[PDB]
Amino acid sequence: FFTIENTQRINLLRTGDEYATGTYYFDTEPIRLTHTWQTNRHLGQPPQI
Amino acid sequence: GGGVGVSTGSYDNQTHYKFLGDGWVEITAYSTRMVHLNMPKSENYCRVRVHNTNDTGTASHMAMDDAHEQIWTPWSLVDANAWGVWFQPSDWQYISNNMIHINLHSLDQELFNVVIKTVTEQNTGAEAIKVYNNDLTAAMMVALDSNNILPYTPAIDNQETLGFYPWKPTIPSPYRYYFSCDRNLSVTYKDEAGTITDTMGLASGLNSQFFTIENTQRINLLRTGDEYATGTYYFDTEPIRLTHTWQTNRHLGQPPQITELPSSDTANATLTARGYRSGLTQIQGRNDVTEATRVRPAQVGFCQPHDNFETSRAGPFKVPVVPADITQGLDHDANGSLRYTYDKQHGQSWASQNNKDRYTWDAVNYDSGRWTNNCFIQSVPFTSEPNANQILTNRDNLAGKTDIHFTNAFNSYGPLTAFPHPAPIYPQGQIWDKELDLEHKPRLHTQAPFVCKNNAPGQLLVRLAPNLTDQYDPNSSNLSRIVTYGTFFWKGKLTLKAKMRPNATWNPVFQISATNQGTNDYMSIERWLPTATGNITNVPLLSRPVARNTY
Repeated sequence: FFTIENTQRINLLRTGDEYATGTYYFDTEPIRLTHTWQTNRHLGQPPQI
Repeated sequence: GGGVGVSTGSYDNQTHYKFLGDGWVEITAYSTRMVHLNMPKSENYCRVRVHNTNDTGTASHMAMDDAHEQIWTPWSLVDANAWGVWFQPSDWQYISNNMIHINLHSLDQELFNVVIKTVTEQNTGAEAIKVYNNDLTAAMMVALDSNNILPYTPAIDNQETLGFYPWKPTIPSPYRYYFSCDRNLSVTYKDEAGTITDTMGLASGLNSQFFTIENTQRINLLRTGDEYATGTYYFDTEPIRLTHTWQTNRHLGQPPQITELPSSDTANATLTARGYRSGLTQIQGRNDVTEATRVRPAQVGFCQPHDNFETSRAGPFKVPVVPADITQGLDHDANGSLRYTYDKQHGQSWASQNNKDRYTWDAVNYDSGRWTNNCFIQSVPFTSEPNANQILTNRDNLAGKTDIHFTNAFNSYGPLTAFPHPAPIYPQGQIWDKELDLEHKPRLHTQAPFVCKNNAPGQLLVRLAPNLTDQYDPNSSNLSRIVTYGTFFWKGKLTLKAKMRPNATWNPVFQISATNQGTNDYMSIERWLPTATGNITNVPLLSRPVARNTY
């Protein structure tokens, strides 16, 4: 059982106040934007006609 | 310098060894061939399809479907990748016997002494005679793909790689690659009433890729005095182990303690009664420890779906199966033993009348095999002496089918599974391969020991620049041109890293050794020697002779 008040620091913002999160930097692997059409049966060298 | 009448290269096929320190060896393999290149049979690209109405039209023949779609090119590729190209049989023996692991380092390639000639016919009276003479001004196009833009197309798949014999000339493999036709095909058994769809789809706007050598790459023009040299390509790969593992899942860990040493050499030792034995097992509700049910660190090898055919848009295909030992059950398919078909250039024998020569490679690494008929699953809660209903035996029928058993569809692969990486094959084996561009990648490719992490070595493409007659109509459907062929030398250098094996064993290790003729064993030396007429045969050598301790 977790409680927000016990867990963390709370900022109190009135009308003149503003809050700014720091810069968070991701560590992640890029993802590929191009699809693959090539089946298991399209792999390798085709037979010779 | 260079020019006509001055040769641009040298011929070195010999293999060298050098010892860098303790146990380390740098193996530098030179190989050289004379290559015979013919003018391409069509000057332009073609998109062709093979579709079997005869084979797949009849029911149940699905396994033999050849239907696909390919882009035929005028270009031809010089493919240096097989083990049989680089080494002679003795060098393979020396490496297989003495070294624990080996790894690829660099690859170099060169083309030199280009010679283009032309053919004329005369006088056609009586019998024609063909006159051959040089074109000194003719050229040959040469393009290397460094960036692997074009579809990667190993020639060894069809056994089209450069020949394995230094003194015989060899030919390039004509370059071609797949294209996506989206086949549809339906499943039937041997004699069945119904219809079979057996259709192929129209070209796809999403999936269609058409590549051209000229648009893609830079082409060098080589005349007789010119020579071409590939830079040094450096492999990034993981070494492979040259020593086989015998050690099964049931040989792992500490053996039980015997009560006492046997009295005589015939007598068997005895163990503490299984009721009183101390150990660790995952079976519940029974107080026993027995050598079969005790806990082992990991699973060695795994049961596999075998002779299963999965079908995506392309068509039905058999999924690969990792090579593993064939158990005494002799069953090859469940353990995925490779079977090669190859021609006289790469193998076979010049005396053989057959079109091809075929060999089944039964895997070494005796640890990972699976006897299929003796595998069984037992009901829970566990019981000794299960009645028929408490045990799953291979002999029983699955889904009411006679020859289909659970071991066909059963898959054991899991987190606890460990298996050795399969082994190279001296003739007909593929040295390296390119890794698929998918994000989630297989742990190993099945045929090739080495897989280039980032960028594979480039493909080397050659063709003869066309010789045109006096009359050339760019709009004509047919193109007349001067009959032309050429020859050139290919030279390459493959450096390796390897390490000598330590031997801690008392007894003699197994080794690859020639044997006298007249006994029928596989190693009879006659097979590595020429015949009277020069017929020579080159057969697969066993690899990994030396045993290893897994755990």
